[PDB]
Amino acid sequence: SRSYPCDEKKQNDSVIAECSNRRLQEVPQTVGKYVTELDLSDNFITHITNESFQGLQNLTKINLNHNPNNGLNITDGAFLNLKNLRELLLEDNQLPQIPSGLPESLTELSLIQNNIYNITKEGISRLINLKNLYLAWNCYFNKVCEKTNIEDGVFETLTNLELLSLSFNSLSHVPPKLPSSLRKLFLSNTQIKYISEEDFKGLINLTLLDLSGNCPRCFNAPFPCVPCDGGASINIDRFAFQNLTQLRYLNLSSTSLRKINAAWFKNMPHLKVLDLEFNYLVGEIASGAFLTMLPRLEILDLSFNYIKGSYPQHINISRNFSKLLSLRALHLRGYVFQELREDDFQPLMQLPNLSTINLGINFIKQIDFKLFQNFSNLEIIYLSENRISPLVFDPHSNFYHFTRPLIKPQCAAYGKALDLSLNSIFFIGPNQFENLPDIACLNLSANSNAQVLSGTEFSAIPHVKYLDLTNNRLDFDNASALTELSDLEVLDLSYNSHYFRIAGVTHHLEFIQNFTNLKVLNLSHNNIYTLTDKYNLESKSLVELVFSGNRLDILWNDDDNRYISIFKGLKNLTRLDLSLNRLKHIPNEAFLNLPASLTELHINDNMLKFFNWTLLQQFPRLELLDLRGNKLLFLTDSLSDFTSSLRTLLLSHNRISHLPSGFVSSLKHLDLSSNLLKTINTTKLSMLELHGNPFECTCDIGDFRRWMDEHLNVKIPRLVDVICASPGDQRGKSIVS
Amino acid sequence: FSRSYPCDEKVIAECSNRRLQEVPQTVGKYVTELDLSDNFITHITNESFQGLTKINLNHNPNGLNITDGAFLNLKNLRELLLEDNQLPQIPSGLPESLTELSLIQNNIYNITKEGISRLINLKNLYLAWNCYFNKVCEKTNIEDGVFETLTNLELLSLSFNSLSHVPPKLPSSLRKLFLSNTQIKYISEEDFKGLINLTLLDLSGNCPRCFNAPFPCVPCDGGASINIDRFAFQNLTQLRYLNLSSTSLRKINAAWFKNMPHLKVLDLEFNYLVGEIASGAFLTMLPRLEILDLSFNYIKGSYPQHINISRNFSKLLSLRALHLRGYVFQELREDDFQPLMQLPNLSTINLGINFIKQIDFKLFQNFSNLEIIYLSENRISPLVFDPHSNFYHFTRPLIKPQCAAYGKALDLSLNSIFFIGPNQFENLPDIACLNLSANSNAQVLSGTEFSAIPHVKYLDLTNNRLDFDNASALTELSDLEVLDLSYNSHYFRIAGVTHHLEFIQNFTNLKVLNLSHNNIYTLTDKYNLESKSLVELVFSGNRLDILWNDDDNRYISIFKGLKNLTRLDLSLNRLKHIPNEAFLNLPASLTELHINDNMLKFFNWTLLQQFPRLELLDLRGNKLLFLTDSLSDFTSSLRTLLLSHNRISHLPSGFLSEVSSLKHLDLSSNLLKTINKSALKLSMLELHGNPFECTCDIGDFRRWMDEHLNVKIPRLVDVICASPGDQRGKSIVSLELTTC
Ligand SMILES: *[C@@H]1O[C@H](CO)[C@@H](O[C@@H]2O[C@H](CO)[C@@H](O[C@@H]3O[C@H](CO[C@H]4O[C@H](CO)[C@@H](O)[C@H](O)[C@@H]4O)[C@@H](O)[C@H](O[C@H]4O[C@H](CO)[C@@H](O)[C@H](O)[C@@H]4O[C@H]4O[C@H](CO)[C@@H](O)[C@H](O)[C@@H]4O)[C@@H]3O)[C@H](O)[C@H]2NC(C)=O)[C@H](O)[C@H]1NC(C)=O
Ligand SMILES: *[C@@H]1O[C@H](CO)[C@@H](O[C@@H]2O[C@H](CO)[C@@H](O[C@@H]3O[C@H](CO[C@H]4O[C@H](CO)[C@@H](O)[C@H](O)[C@@H]4O)[C@@H](O)[C@H](O[C@H]4O[C@H](CO)[C@@H](O)[C@H](O)[C@@H]4O[C@H]4O[C@H](CO)[C@@H](O)[C@H](O)[C@@H]4O)[C@@H]3O)[C@H](O)[C@H]2NC(C)=O)[C@H](O)[C@H]1NC(C)=O
Ligand SMILES: *[C@@H]1O[C@H](CO)[C@@H](O[C@@H]2O[C@H](CO)[C@@H](O[C@@H]3O[C@H](CO[C@H]4O[C@H](CO)[C@@H](O)[C@H](O)[C@@H]4O)[C@@H](O)[C@H](O[C@H]4O[C@H](CO)[C@@H](O)[C@H](O)[C@@H]4O)[C@@H]3O)[C@H](O)[C@H]2NC(C)=O)[C@H](O)[C@H]1NC(C)=O
Ligand SMILES: *[C@@H]1O[C@H](CO)[C@@H](O[C@@H]2O[C@H](CO)[C@@H](O[C@@H]3O[C@H](CO[C@H]4O[C@H](CO)[C@@H](O)[C@H](O)[C@@H]4O)[C@@H](O)[C@H](O[C@H]4O[C@H](CO)[C@@H](O)[C@H](O)[C@@H]4O)[C@@H]3O)[C@H](O)[C@H]2NC(C)=O)[C@H](O)[C@H]1NC(C)=O
Ligand SMILES: *[C@@H]1O[C@H](CO)[C@@H](O[C@@H]2O[C@H](CO)[C@@H](O[C@@H]3O[C@H](CO)[C@@H](O)[C@H](O)[C@@H]3O)[C@H](O)[C@H]2NC(C)=O)[C@H](O)[C@H]1NC(C)=O
Ligand SMILES: *[C@@H]1O[C@H](CO)[C@@H](O[C@@H]2O[C@H](CO)[C@@H](O[C@@H]3O[C@H](CO)[C@@H](O)[C@H](O)[C@@H]3O)[C@H](O)[C@H]2NC(C)=O)[C@H](O)[C@H]1NC(C)=O
Ligand SMILES: N#Cc1ccc(N2C[C@H](N)C[C@H](C(F)(F)F)C2)c2cccnc12
Ligand SMILES: N#Cc1ccc(N2C[C@H](N)C[C@H](C(F)(F)F)C2)c2cccnc12
Ligand SMILES: *[C@@H]1O[C@H](CO)[C@@H](O)[C@H](O)[C@H]1NC(C)=O
Ligand SMILES: *[C@@H]1O[C@H](CO)[C@@H](O)[C@H](O)[C@H]1NC(C)=O
Ligand SMILES: *[C@@H]1O[C@H](CO)[C@@H](O)[C@H](O)[C@H]1NC(C)=O
Ligand SMILES: *[C@@H]1O[C@H](CO)[C@@H](O)[C@H](O)[C@H]1NC(C)=O
Ligand SMILES: *[C@@H]1O[C@H](CO)[C@@H](O)[C@H](O)[C@H]1NC(C)=O
Ligand SMILES: *[C@@H]1O[C@H](CO)[C@@H](O)[C@H](O)[C@H]1NC(C)=O
Ligand SMILES: *[C@@H]1O[C@H](CO)[C@@H](O)[C@H](O)[C@H]1NC(C)=O
Ligand SMILES: *[C@@H]1O[C@H](CO)[C@@H](O)[C@H](O)[C@H]1NC(C)=O
Ligand SMILES: *[C@@H]1O[C@H](CO)[C@@H](O)[C@H](O)[C@H]1NC(C)=O
Repeated sequence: SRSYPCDEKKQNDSVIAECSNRRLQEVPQTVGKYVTELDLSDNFITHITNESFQGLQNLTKINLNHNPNNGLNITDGAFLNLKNLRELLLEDNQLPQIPSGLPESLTELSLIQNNIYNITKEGISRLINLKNLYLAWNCYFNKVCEKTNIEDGVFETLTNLELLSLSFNSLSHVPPKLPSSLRKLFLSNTQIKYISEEDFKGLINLTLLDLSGNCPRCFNAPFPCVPCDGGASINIDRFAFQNLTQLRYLNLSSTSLRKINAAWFKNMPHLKVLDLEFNYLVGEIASGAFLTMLPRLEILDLSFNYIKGSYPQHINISRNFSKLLSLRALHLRGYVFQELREDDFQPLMQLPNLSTINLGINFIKQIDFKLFQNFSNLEIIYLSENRISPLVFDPHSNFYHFTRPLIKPQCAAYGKALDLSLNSIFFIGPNQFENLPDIACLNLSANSNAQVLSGTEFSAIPHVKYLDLTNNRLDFDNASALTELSDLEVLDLSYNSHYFRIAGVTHHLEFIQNFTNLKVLNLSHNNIYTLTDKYNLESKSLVELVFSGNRLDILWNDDDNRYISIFKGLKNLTRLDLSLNRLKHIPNEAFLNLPASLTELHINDNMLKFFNWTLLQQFPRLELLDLRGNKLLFLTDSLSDFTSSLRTLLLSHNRISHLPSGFVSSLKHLDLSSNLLKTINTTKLSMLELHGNPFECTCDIGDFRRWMDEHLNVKIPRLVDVICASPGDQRGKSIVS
Repeated sequence: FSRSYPCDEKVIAECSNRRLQEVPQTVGKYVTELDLSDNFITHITNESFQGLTKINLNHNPNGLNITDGAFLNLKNLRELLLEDNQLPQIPSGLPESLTELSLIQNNIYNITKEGISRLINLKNLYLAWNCYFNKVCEKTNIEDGVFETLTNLELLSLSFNSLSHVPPKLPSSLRKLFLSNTQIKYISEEDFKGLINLTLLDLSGNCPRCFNAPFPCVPCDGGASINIDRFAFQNLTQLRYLNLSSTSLRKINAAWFKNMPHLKVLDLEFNYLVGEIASGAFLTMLPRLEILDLSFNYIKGSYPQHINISRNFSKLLSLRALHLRGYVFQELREDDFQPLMQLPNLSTINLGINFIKQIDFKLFQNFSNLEIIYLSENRISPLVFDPHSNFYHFTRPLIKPQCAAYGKALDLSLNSIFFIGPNQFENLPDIACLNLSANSNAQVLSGTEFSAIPHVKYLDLTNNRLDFDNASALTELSDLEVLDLSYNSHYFRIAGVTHHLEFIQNFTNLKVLNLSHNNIYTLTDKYNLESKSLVELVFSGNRLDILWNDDDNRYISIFKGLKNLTRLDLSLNRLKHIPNEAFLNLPASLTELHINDNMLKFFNWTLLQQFPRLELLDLRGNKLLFLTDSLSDFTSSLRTLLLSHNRISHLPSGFLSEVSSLKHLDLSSNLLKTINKSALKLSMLELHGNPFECTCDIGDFRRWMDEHLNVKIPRLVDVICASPGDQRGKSIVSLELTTC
């Protein structure tokens, strides 16, 4: 049978029910008995009783987050009948207290983003099987919340607990009687001003300790904060981390630290990640005794440690940075200094495993680029948001660290990456890339660069494979533009316009024919409406062309039909994006001249009023045709006469009111959602999208309903959104039942 | 005594953008000027205007067929505008009375005597943009001596036409000769010999600097400059304006100015004159020059340390404005600008888009009477289309006049001032207007940053990341009158962004405050804004929906403390409804209240009683359904009520006949099917965009429109019938009420 209202899926030897965002006012009683994991998040469920999951005895995981989208009423012992429930997520439910009578079988419990101010034995201590306990964000920057009360010895009985998260709660003191089984202790933003010798003594298995946001550096803080009296730092006793021999992660970000006691690391020889951002450590970076205590540190973050009102000429890096033998990544954003000299970075040049140097947001005016060559194995050189000139919310997130890749993985995958985006490189200077290592990935985005590309600018780094030139004012009309980058595979020219042309802008794309290895070209939002001498693009290697945000309506509306074969020369194109080109219709001869090698064609978000389906005959390899967001009214009744390869047909957000007698053995995905269908009058179809249509739920919908029951292989997603528009009697209800 | 259709009568007849397919025959006989531009008019015949001194037919049809002698019957026609009509030739038989003729943007390639010579009364002749960078156009042929007979011609515009040579036999009556982008590579001694009354000569875009050009261009062979003979401007003794922009000039012959002692404006933008700026012999020939523009004269590939300015710049005694954008250099030293410090009338220095990293700001004090210091788009760090336009000159005010009106103006917008350095404003003159917009400035304002220039009256801090939560922020600027904090957000706050606006109570002279797009949804200690002087508050783009939706009603008197306010902008605050007590707590001193572009489903009209000075209520772009029937019971001051883009379907009985103060009523783009007999000093009524039901029910309103001709109803062609189907697509006025 077809599941409702949930989307049941087979996951790793289990059956899962995706039942989120369905507007459900209560727990559905139509859930499969075989289902073991239930996701009911983002609904209007208001009550959970003993008879809420009565027919679902085999459940191991329940997610009730963000319910109801004025709190969630849960009865005492509502979950007690679920003898195999191991993971219960009750986040953002406005709970006033921890639910009474929770099953002892629980190994993972989350109560994040509630109004729980009393952590009691009555609700926690009976759960001896708990391994992960999340109680963060209960008493944070909000009213009614004064202090979180943690009953003495509540966690003492949880001898299997490996993760305890008490972050964003007014604690003021590290809770006593914590179980020695602990591995991760999260105490961020807990108002803990002092850490004593007895606070973590028993935690000999602790691998992660998060103490960030306690005594925050408030002008820099990501959250509304009150600093410790007199702007004081966190007070950590000399022997606080004395028996934390297994520590791998220590987060001390935004703790107003001015001095770092080197004795804190004497017993952690395995510390791998140390987060020291948002502190006052400019002096400690210059003469850090602690640097000699971290031989196994791989990630060091000393970002946003700038001195308020200061813009020093140089960065002072202690020579003891050379004792960080295991270092893989150094993050030094927001130090804010004017010049980087070759000698300032001498301590780092001996680190054999140093692959990332993060110097973003430093406002560096001058860098001696020859210094980068003197590095063992640099892979990422991140210099975004500096001032180099032409050389002639989610509560489960990391709030202090930039976790996303600094450079796009697709770029970095080619080799040594140099990110010089958002700097003052308004033209490419004659010596711009002098003394640079073998750069394979280069970002020069958003530099206000209005260079006239001639074929000499990138000769100093000729092995660039991926070049990002987006959000600039480049002139590439010379047919020799970028030809010095003979190995170029990816070229991003998005959001580009001539700096001075006001009345007429005529593009010359002859340079593209010079590349023997160019595979991806993005000319999006270049506002291209006329071509110069060569009116038609040519390439033997080009695989993908992104032409969105251009004026193909103007080009293909030419009185002389000059742009009738504009992309015919791209003999190996498999992907073409023609979205956002204001197209009302594509001329039959202009469509027939698209490359026959195409497999994915996107003409979405245009204004197409007509589409000659017959022309699909000239494209035997076309598997995806995307026509969403147009104004099409007719569908061909002879689709199998025009295609035998089409697998996906995307047609949502169009004006289709009639499905013709015929709806193609190749077609697997048919998207007809958000159209104007009132009714639907052996296939190999695996998905049919129909939500958003004005279905008329009279006896006429019965034939289609019978079709839905015979073909259970055809997955119809979002059945709660396949709704009756008429009659008034059925309006709002789903076409099912 | 009758309502004009399809035109709006003033005696001018505004008849533009009306979708007219032919010249209306319902134009008043008294009308002397007719504007028919931006219409679908395709034909103009002898019987077109049979039943005028000025006619505008521009942009028709959105080519234009005009018959020979179609305008000959108009014996008093003195101005005919035929721009952008796809005309293949100059219309035959034009009236001899013409004093102003414009034929721009057509396809006229032959300038003949048959069409021009007989119009001896011409004073202004525009033939620009006929043979420009478009096809079929080869070269404009100008018949020998066509302009010779036009002995009254004072302006001749031949710009954007393939001329290749200056036309011979031009009348000595000429005053302005526009020859921009005409493909004239050489100017000889005999070209402008007879033009002894010439006051303006535009030769820009002839041999253009193509990398910098605003138009697709081909440069002169070998990148050569315009060749101007030593004695080309020999008898041009009256020249005031000379435009030589984008002419690829490398050298300037000083002999060109020997006979023009009255030259006032000289445009040399977009040339190769870095060397001439350093040692210009021509600088000694311009004692009456007021405006000099030497912009975008940078050397390709170059970023010099300093700007080399010739000492002969001190010989420009009448200089008022110097424009030096796009020179592109690194440091401005006090000594590089020494030649300019003696110029007694030099009030504007334009150094925008120069990428200057360091400026010795003490140099500005050594100037006699500077009032505009424009340094936008530089690199200063924290110190610890229209064819009738000027394509090469920045004509708009450098600094907003509202700012500059206060005193010496300093524009440091779009620079690298990411924080206000301790010495940021040291050695600066008495600055009264300061722009620090778009600097990515995330300074924590404490009350010490602007102490070196304490007499700032207008401060633009928009598009920054400022922190003004300290109650002492900007209080050192005790004379501050205007403060623009638009588009501002904390650089680091991610989860919660609480504002503290206590700093506003410290100002005794603050009049205008713009907090638009600050996304304000909560206040810290002071839940109320207070000021004795504040007169205008712009609060658009904030979260008054969150503030006025407070469970504890903390923000119920949020603006009550602004005792002197007369203008309040609450647009774009996502408001579904304003609590009665929150509305009653707005200052009673209001005269203009804007709650437009919100989502208002309800408005309590009764509350308008607490605002005896309210003259403008702007409620456009909301979702209101009801209007009170007792508007005169709640107000007597209201003059303008804007209700367009709402869901109003019924106009209540005695809405208009009660409000004697109401002068402008905007009810356009609503859901009105009819205007009842029962709902019938108003000077304007907007009604276009409504689904009017054109049955005999619309007849009462139509009679009302005929009785009150003083009530101007604009866009009558857009006040259209929605029903029934027969009457659909027709204007409510274009109906035959005789059936009723
Ligand atoms: C102070 O500094 C410390 C570091 O010293 C830092 O600790 C780190 O905190 C973050 C955030 O709380 C932790 O990140 C989470 O880690 C879990 C577990 O990761 C491991 O296990 C999984 C398998 O279970 C592996 O795949 C993974 O590689 C790891 O080995 C992740 O499961 C979390 O991911 C979820 O959230 C992300 C967004 O935040 C999503 O991108 C992601 O898809 C995950 O979503 C989940 O829910 C979705 C439904 O909403 C569902 O669709 C998904 O499929 C999925 O189930 C997340 O990465 C990190 O582990 C901590 N570090 C250590 C070593 O423990 C502190 O945060 C920092 N303090 C502050 C205040 O900044
Ligand atoms: C100019 O034009 C270029 C060319 O189009 C463009 O670059 C390309 O951008 C697209 C994204 O817009 C990139 O495609 C994405 O790539 C990531 C990562 O790549 C993986 O590739 C292989 C797998 O083949 C891995 O081995 C490798 O390690 C990388 O991880 C993919 O993760 C993306 O997939 C998701 O989105 C697809 C739709 O875009 C889905 O079809 C797919 O199923 C994925 O879904 C994921 O996200 C869902 C939420 O959205 C989530 O629910 C799912 O569970 C799942 O996680 C995607 O394929 C492409 O690689 C870029 N190409 C190059 C050469 O860089 C530029 O961005 C453009 N520039 C501008 C300024 O516009
Ligand atoms: C080369 O350099 C020369 C200067 O040496 C430039 O010449 C100027 O060109 C512009 C544009 O063609 C001229 O501007 C127009 O002037 C008209 C007359 O202005 C005077 O008279 C009116 C009253 O009739 C006064 O109000 C006004 O203050 C002046 O004293 C205006 O009527 C024009 O207005 C039009 O535009 C405005 C908006 O800007 C609209 O509001 C109007 O309704 C109307 O549409 C316009 O301002 C200018 O006068 C020329 N200078 C001289 C001294 O003649 C060349 O343009 C330049 N060449 C190139 C290619 O850049
Ligand atoms: C933050 O908020 C402030 C305050 O609202 C904004 O500054 C005001 O901006 C408006 C425009 O949005 C300015 O008003 C305009 O002034 C123009 C020039 O001022 C003339 O004033 C008198 C006439 O009373 C003249 O004597 C004088 O010589 C000036 O020429 C007017 O030309 C404008 O009028 C036109 O528009 C209005 C409607 O806006 C029509 O009623 C008119 O008929 C006409 O068509 C207009 O009045 C205002 O002066 C600015 N105030 C200050 C203090 O600068 C900021 O722009 C805003 N910032 C951001 C980023 O949004
Ligand atoms: C070259 O440098 C530019 C500029 O730094 C890079 O642009 C940035 O790209 C990332 C990812 O494409 C964008 O991040 C996005 O941020 C939002 C909001 O935080 C988040 O919701 C998204 O999921 C995403 O992570 C970022 O906005 C964008 N910045 C700008 C100014 O455009 C570009 O990616 C770099 N290119 C290469 C080849 O690395
Ligand atoms: C302070 O400096 C900023 C940045 O230069 C000024 O902003 C600029 O202001 C002008 C006028 O308000 C904007 O001009 C507009 O340009 C368009 C397109 O050319 C035109 O169609 C409009 O009619 C208008 O003239 C300009 O875009 C804007 N620039 C930015 C980046 O915002 C600001 O005006 C200065 N403030 C003071 C007090 O002078
Ligand atoms: N007082 C003060 C300062 C305010 C803001 C600053 N910067 C703002 C930039 N937008 C981002 C920069 C970051 F975040 F990268 F450090 C900080 C300062 C930098 C160095 C010294 N003082 C200040
Ligand atoms: N080759 C080359 C150059 C290209 C672009 C430049 N700049 C682009 C800026 N975006 C605006 C700057 C302007 F227009 F202000 F001068 C010119 C150069 C400036 C100085 C020297 N060479 C070049
Ligand atoms: C919760 O549900 C119970 C019944 O199960 C009811 O008596 C009670 O009033 C509800 N409300 C709250 C706030 O507990
Ligand atoms: C460097 O990294 C490699 C693996 O990436 C590892 O085997 C080696 O031991 C590391 N060296 C140091 C000194 O940490
Ligand atoms: C293209 O660049 C080269 C190198 O600067 C130059 O020789 C060539 O003339 C340029 N092409 C054009 C059309 O200017
Ligand atoms: C040609 O197309 C194929 C298929 O997308 C691709 O693998 C190949 O790299 C393209 N170009 C060349 C020259 O190999
Ligand atoms: C589709 O294009 C073909 C040309 O290949 C033409 O014969 C046919 O009539 C077109 N169909 C429509 C509906 O225009
Ligand atoms: C300076 O300007 C005033 C009027 O603004 C004028 O009277 C005076 O003659 C000018 N001085 C020079 C040297 O041009
Ligand atoms: C405001 O700024 C002054 C000057 O820096 C400082 O003394 C004062 O304490 C600041 N106020 C707050 C609330 O921090
Ligand atoms: C109130 O505003 C008016 C502006 O017209 C001004 O004259 C008056 O002085 C202001 N009152 C105070 C106390 O600033
Ligand atoms: C308008 O507000 C007044 C309070 O001053 C209240 O008495 C009246 O009922 C309100 N009208 C409506 C329709 O809510």
